[PDB]
Amino acid sequence: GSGCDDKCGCAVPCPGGTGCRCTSAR
Ligand SMILES: [Zn+2]
Ligand SMILES: [Zn+2]
Repeated sequence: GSGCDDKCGCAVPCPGGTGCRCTSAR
């Protein structure tokens, strides 16, 4: 959880949908 940082391949805040590499969608 705990939102995200760029270290995780996500902007701050996380994009949400828009290319977010944190969920089963590949
Ligand atoms: Zn992330
Ligand atoms: Zn993310």
